[PDB]
Amino acid sequence: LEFEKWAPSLNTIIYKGTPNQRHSLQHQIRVGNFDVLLTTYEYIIKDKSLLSKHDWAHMIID
DNA sequence: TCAGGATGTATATATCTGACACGTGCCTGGAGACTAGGGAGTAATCCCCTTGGCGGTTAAAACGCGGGGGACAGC
Repeated sequence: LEFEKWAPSLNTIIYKGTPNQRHSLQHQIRVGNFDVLLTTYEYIIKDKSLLSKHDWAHMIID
C-alpha cells in the first residue's frame, strides 16, 4: 500500500499465495526485471535457490 | 424323532508292591567375629537437550462414488 501510495514508477514485486502464482512471478523476474522486490521470511527461505541466485544491491529487513 | 443292542466306560473290591516318608550318623559348608578399602551415595554446578506452543506452507489424509473383481455359498 505504502509503496503504491508513496511512489509510482517502481516495478514492485511481491510473493504470496500459491506456488503457481510464485512460479509465474519468477518467470517475470527470472531476468531481474524489477525495481524492488518485496517478500517475506518464508519465501526467502523456501525460494532461496532463486533469491540467493539473484544478486542484490541493497537489502532491507523490516 | 425313539427303543435295542453292542461296545465301551466306569466303578467297587482285593492285593501287592516298590516308591516315598522317615530315622540315623557324619562333615563340610554355612554362620560368627573381625578387619580393610574402595565402590556407591550424596551434594553442588552447569548446560545441553527436552518440551510446550505458534506461524506458515503443502503434501497427504479424508470423503464420496461408481463399478468391476473377488469371497463365498451351493452343488
